[PDB]
Amino acid sequence: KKNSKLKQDTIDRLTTDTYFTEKEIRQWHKGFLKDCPNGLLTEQGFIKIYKQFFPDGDPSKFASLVFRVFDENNDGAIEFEEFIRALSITSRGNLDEKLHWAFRLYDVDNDGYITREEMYNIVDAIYQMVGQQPQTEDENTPQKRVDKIFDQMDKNHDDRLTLEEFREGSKADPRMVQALSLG
Ligand SMILES: O=C(CN1CCCCC1)NN1c2ccccc2Sc2ccccc21
Ligand SMILES: [Ca+2]
Ligand SMILES: [Ca+2]
Ligand SMILES: [Ca+2]
Repeated sequence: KKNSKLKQDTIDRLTTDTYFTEKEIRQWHKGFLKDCPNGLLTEQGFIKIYKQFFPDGDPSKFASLVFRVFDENNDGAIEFEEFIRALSITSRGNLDEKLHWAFRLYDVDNDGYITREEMYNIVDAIYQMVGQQPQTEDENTPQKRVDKIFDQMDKNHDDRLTLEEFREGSKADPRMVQALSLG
């Protein structure tokens, strides 16, 4: 296809932008096409991949949130180049890069701020995936513990987190990014 072949121009950009060698990129492409012969990974295809890893819960919500960050050009598919860029950051990136990636995940509406509600959303999604837990203390729910973490990161108390607040906030309390395995 136009999307099934790995073109040199794609490799050039990927070796410029990522932590992968040309050899690794070519190897990854073989694996990408095995899982995705069309060269394009759909949202539901992405969800199915997560269901293989968390058969107990429902990883649908979390996978959809992650999908949007992989799909950086917002055309509704993950192409190989997008897959590799995201893999590079999340598996080989430095702390600042990983934190920025996590910020993009939490900023669901891409308005440049994380709200409490956005943070609730991701946390809920994670619990749906790995297993929800009953709380008998209304003062000690996930939302309330998140509120405390949020409040501590929200340095000017405007009820929203900038990238700088989240990134610096997470270096002192890495729990929101460790929750994505990015700390
Ligand atoms: O590990 C990531 C990126 N994750 C890390 C933290 C959660 C949010 C971003 N990619 N990924 C991944 C990780 C876990 C489950 C499914 C996937 S699909 C996939 C297919 C081939 C190689 C890597 C990946
Ligand atoms: Ca895309
Ligand atoms: Ca937002
Ligand atoms: Ca703020």
